[PDB]
Amino acid sequence: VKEVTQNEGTKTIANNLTSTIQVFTDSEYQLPYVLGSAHQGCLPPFPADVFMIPQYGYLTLNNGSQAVGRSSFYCLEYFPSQMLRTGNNFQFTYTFEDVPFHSS
Amino acid sequence: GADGVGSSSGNWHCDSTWLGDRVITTSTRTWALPTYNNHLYKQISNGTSGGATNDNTYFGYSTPWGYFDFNRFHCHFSPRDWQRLINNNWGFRPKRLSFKLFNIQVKEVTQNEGTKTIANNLTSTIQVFTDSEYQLPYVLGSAHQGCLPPFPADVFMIPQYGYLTLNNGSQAVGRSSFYCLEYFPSQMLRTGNNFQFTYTFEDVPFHSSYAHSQSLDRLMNPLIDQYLYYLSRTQTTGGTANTQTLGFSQGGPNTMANQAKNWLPGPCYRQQRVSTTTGQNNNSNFAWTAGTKYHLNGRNSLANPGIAMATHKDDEERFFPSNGILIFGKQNAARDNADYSDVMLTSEEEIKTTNPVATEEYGIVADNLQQQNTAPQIGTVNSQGALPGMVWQNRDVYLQGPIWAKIPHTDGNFHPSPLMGGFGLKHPPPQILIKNTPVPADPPTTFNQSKLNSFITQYSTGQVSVEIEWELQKENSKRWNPEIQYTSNYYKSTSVDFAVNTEGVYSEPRPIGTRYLTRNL
Amino acid sequence: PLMGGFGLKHPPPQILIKNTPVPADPPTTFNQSKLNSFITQYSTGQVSVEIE
Repeated sequence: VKEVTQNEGTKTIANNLTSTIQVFTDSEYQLPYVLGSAHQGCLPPFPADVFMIPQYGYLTLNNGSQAVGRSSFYCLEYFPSQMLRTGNNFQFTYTFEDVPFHSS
Repeated sequence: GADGVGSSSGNWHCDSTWLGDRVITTSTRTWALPTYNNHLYKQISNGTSGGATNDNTYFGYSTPWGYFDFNRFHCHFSPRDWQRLINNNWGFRPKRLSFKLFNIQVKEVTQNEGTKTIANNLTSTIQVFTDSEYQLPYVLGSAHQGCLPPFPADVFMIPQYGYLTLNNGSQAVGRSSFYCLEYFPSQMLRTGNNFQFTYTFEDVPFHSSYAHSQSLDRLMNPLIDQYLYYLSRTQTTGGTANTQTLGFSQGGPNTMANQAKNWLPGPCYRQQRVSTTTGQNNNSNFAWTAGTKYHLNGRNSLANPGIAMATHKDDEERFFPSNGILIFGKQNAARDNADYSDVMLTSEEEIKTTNPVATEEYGIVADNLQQQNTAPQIGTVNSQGALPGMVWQNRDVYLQGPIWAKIPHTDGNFHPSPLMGGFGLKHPPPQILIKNTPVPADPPTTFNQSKLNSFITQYSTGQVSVEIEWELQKENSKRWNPEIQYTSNYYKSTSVDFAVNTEGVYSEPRPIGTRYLTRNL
Repeated sequence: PLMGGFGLKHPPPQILIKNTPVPADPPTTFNQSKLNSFITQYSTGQVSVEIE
């Protein structure tokens, strides 16, 4: 985790050892599921590339540019998540449900 | 297991769990604690020497410390959760809470000419303690700003701790007490440490959330007459000259105002009435003069709100008592002289059944002693204390309102329920104090007795978690027709209610009372 | 799915990540408004995914 500052024209980047990041997975599917629309930003095909993580956003019911009564709002800080500093790691496992073979 | 600068102290938790009669609400926020008063205690005072009137004089101290205040409901409940609660349940009370403080960073900032720069200080500490013996002035429960934000994505600033003591004018008397907060055992934490404690509420009556489907005077059977009598006639009728005589009647369906009744409405201490329509109000400034005040120690104090009363009677909604209600501000409301459209008026109208209207008299009594010579006279009761056989309802709690208050420690009290609403507690949740440990700048090379006034500009941030277990009282009712519920508006809108706007500002459209479901008296 | 793939009732859970905000120097006098000033910050690391 690094912190960059701007002083006049100079740019400088230095480690921040005490900062954290927050990570969680929705295993109960309680959020709008935004994968599967073929958006850009997946992992690169070629392992030597460094990539940028995309921003999360979602859409809800609308009438014109306005919103209706059923429109829902989700606050992502409202889920239990794990906080990691530079000495921590995160992992989980998953098991697919039975699915028919893709016929090739 | 093993703590250090590389490991994280604790994990984020915001969740609500509904099991049976329990609901467990946990929350987490990010805070930032500045250095106050340059690490100094200070005597603060105000007196009539200036323009201040004798009523606003005070004497007290302002500490460098700072404290956590979670006392408001919306800290612990999302609006959706608040809706599950008030729609399905009669009452609730807290059981036990937990508190955690972790992931502490301490940073030091320096000024060199025009440049500002901020860098971690790994070795600095903070000091934390709780007063569990209640040996400090308990400053929570006055509804001060600075609680946790309603919306979890907000970072908030911890308020400064200070207290007031006995005064005469701007001066202090002999009984005035001074407390040094460094004089308590506290825990000192560096960036690899965390802090926690638990607490268990004492038995407290459920907060009643419901409206009465009946009214106090209508408990009678409409079909049947009473066997008791009342005095219905003092004089003959139909004659050209009528003479005094006595006659009696039984209360019945036709006249229900005359029937005997077992119970009386709650106490009444009158408020002045104000109309939301400006034109109807008198033209003058009566706010402070015509207000309803109580006089204590030669010092007039406005009574805000006062004891619980119905805001208005039927179709009076445009009227509200002067100071007798809670008034919450809308987002981005001005601090002073805010317009009517910038504030939100709560309404106690639900309790009309049990309690008298705030702006009207309690009743009528006999002033004089009648005779054949002299006519009887009547008089009005503006203020009425407690009488045997009174029943009343407390004031409603709101999603923005305070949860509890500390019952003062005194010889005696009467129904000790805080007027602002909440749970009165002999032993409230202990208040938590926190401070940056001062780090001196370079001392001189030659010894000097005077204390060191130079310090390193410094502040700290971190996480805080609070978890409260609530007990519920299930709603068991045979009512046939549908209840009134709280519901969001179905019609379209520019922006969603209880959600961020284009600019990212979170806002609350209206206050939300707790009384929807109904019961019989 | 029309784009091709495996339809799933319970797909792999989606994973969310964020930098924890670190405030800049707060004022010395208390103010209720939320803190809008932060330290410009970003994080990097490694990620591994393994499918059987």
